[PDB]
Amino acid sequence: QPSFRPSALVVPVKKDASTLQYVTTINQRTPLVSENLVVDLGGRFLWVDCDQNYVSSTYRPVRCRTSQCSLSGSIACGDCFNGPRPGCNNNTCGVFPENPVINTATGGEVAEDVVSVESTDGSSSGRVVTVPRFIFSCAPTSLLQNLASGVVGMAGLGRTRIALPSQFASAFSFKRKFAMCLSGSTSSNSVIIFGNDPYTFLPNIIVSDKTLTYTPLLTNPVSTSATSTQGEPSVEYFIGVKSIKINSKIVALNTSLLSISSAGLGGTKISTINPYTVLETSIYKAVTEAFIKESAARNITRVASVAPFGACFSTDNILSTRLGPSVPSIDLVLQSESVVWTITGSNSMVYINDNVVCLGVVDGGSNLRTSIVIGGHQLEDNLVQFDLATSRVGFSGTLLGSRTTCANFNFTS
Ligand SMILES: *[C@@H]1O[C@H](CO)[C@@H](O)[C@H](O)[C@H]1NC(C)=O
Ligand SMILES: *[C@@H]1O[C@H](CO)[C@@H](O)[C@H](O)[C@H]1NC(C)=O
Ligand SMILES: *[C@@H]1O[C@H](CO)[C@@H](O)[C@H](O)[C@H]1NC(C)=O
Ligand SMILES: *[C@@H]1O[C@H](CO)[C@@H](O)[C@H](O)[C@H]1NC(C)=O
Repeated sequence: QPSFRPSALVVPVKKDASTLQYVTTINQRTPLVSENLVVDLGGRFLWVDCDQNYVSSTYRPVRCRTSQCSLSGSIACGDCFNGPRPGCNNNTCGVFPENPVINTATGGEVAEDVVSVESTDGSSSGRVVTVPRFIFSCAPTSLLQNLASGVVGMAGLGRTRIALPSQFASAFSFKRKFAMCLSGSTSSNSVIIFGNDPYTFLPNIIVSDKTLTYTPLLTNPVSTSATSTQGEPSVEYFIGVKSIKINSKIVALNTSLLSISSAGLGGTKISTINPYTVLETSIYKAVTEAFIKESAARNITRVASVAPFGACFSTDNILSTRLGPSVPSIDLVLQSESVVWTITGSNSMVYINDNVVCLGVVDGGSNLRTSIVIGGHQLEDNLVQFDLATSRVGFSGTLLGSRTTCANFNFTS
């Protein structure tokens, strides 16, 4: 039959209750199997356990000195002193797959195999499409430590040619952009949509390049990975937060921490592997103290902290709103005073129980590589678009303002 090239792809994402990781699913191998993979926005590539329960007649090792090896970074050339199979081959290109949850990397072989996912028109699940020789990294079973039950690897979405967004765009000839719509649901799927906009969420809410607010995509010249070579830039997505307001009032910050130095320290990145936004200690202190004060001004009393949080509150006087609990707003001010990432109660707060709610940010310590890491809870129910062709990040704010959610995409497996 003819196989039409897609204009976009959709994969499901579901939050894991125990680990707070976001887990996607793709199909791979011959015969085709479903793979659950932890989403790593900042990861270099797809990596999978090739050592254990990996059977495929379409698997091919990527040899050293090939164009595929170059696409993967020409990091290493390896040999394996065990029997030949997926993950163990001679004269094979190597990389260092990383598990950022445990902050570990280890050597893995580069390989090709069939990857199959659903196309989309932006509104519903469509016909399946395939990349017959999708380049990925093998990894050992031990690298899976502390990942959600049932996963076999990680889906890296970072700024490399072989990461999912770029490799799908090149394979299918669509735009080098993707959109992530994470959910706090642990029972229902949300989505990542690779390729062209627009995106529809039930009932009829359109999110598109018209509706999104954009900010420049910045580059950190020093890697933020666990392994790297000298002179390698970060593959992560940075944005230029200049100031923070809480309840419309500036929270005074050390601005040198918000800039990215030539040594690669500072700035603001977006992460799916940190479940809560992580703040350098001085920023953490400033933000939490202002939030506590502004909360007290509306009769929301501070109560004992609940790990991992350091600013927790009684719910006695908190009103429920469409945009979440009625707590002080937090604005991350970007390239001008009129371009802001706004965090309403649905994204700022984490319920512990009926009586206690916490500000969902954590103290990352002092002398931290990245000063602000926008994490999973703060991404939920927001559509975030990463456009590598135009070097921009777009964001919707909470979809609750439009009476929809990220789990309201019309996805069918
Ligand atoms: C690689 O070559 C070495 C040395 O000849 C050999 O001992 C080993 O079995 C080989 N590994 C394979 C083919 O995966
Ligand atoms: C601000 O951050 C820089 C970078 O760490 C540091 O050198 C400086 O001492 C800090 N300033 C204040 C007022 O804490
Ligand atoms: C609420 O807090 C405000 C500001 O602190 C205070 O002036 C007011 O008395 C409080 N209202 C109560 C406790 O009903
Ligand atoms: C999902 O989209 C398909 C294609 O239009 C449609 O047939 C189906 O009824 C939709 N499902 C929901 C729940 O809207």
